[PDB]
Amino acid sequence: GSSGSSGPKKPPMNGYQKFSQELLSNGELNHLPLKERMVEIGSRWQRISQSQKEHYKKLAEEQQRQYKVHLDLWVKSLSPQDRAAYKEYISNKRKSGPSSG
Repeated sequence: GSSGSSGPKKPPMNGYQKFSQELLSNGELNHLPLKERMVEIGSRWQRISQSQKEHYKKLAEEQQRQYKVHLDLWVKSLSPQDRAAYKEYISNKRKSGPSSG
């Protein structure tokens, strides 16, 4: 059991991971061990049609899109002490872009 973990959730990449996560969150193959689950999944994924994969693939794009802002939304919540830290890593990483006018 469990309740809540973090704002954004590690989204998929291609799309196959999307459908899987579903079978992992659904519990359709909760009768077998993870091992089987996975393999079992890969199979089920090999059953669906292009559409499905395509759909899940499209979603992945949206999921990864939302997770982007979500990260910020989670920041907007980050206290003045936490955010002060999180940012510490932000500035460090990437390279803010200046402006002229």
